[PDB]
Amino acid sequence: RTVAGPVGGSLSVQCPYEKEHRTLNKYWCRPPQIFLCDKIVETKGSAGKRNGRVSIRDSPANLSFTVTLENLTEEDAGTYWCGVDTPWLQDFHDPVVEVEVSVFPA
Amino acid sequence: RTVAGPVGGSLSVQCPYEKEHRTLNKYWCRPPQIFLCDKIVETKGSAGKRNGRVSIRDSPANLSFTVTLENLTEEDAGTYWCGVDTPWLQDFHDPVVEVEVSVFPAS
Amino acid sequence: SKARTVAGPVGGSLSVQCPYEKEHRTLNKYWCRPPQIFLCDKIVETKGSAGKRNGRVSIRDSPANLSFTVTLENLTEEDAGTYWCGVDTPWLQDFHDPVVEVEVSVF
Repeated sequence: RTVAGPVGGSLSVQCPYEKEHRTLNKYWCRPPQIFLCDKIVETKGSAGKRNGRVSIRDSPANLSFTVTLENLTEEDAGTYWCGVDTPWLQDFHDPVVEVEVSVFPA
Repeated sequence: RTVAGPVGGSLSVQCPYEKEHRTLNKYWCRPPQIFLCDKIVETKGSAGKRNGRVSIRDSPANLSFTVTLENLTEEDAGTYWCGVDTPWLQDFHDPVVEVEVSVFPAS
Repeated sequence: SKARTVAGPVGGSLSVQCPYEKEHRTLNKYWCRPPQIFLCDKIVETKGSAGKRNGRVSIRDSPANLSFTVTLENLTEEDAGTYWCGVDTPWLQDFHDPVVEVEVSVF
């Protein structure tokens, strides 16, 4: 998926998932070179739900979660994964929506 | 996931998988390293279902398979992979569930 | 594991429900205060030497519904506290993460 916002602006991405995933850890990360991606925020694991300009909120009742990036900078752009964390060692084998972030001039 | 048992005792470990994997070879292997992980037991592969004190049994109805260790020894402890042998290209290799096996004193 | 609080009145028959997943279906299901060291003292269990019924405690597995139930009769203040809705391999004493960590509160 592709999403775009202006520098200084904000963006949110909604990522859907299936009913059995309601209670699983939900996360946001860049695609890794190792099995585990470096989770920027997550709903249940140790990254925390908020880290600086990035936050994550799960809405099981709608079968989706939303990642929000505040005060965008050019560095925020790029490929990300929004994932639901399943038993697999590698996050690649989770249900993942790939999200491509663009950041344009304000 | 960690499963543990006493020296001389037994344990079994469950390894979940996806519906797509029901018909695939399942395995149990040590070291957790791609290519170097040697399959101790497999459900279809030539390692066989039982290799000494270890066996494997698949239950596609519960989307998991179970590895059993008997007569545990200290050397049985370590990190293992429960693996699904997927016959297609994967950028991060076969899907695996990582299991820490621990052995505690025999009571 | 998952966390559940189960509350009921003193002298009541308290019904603790412990859901689980498909991988746990065939496992022994148990009730116990969490382990002092490695393993807990199984109060009741569905597939073990402990028995499904002992004193005011009894257990019933409902694998079709991916849940088991522990019933506490004649609930007292001393019953409050932390417990494991535990799982292990039938007829043996191995360590698995419990499926539910239960807090019993008595009012």
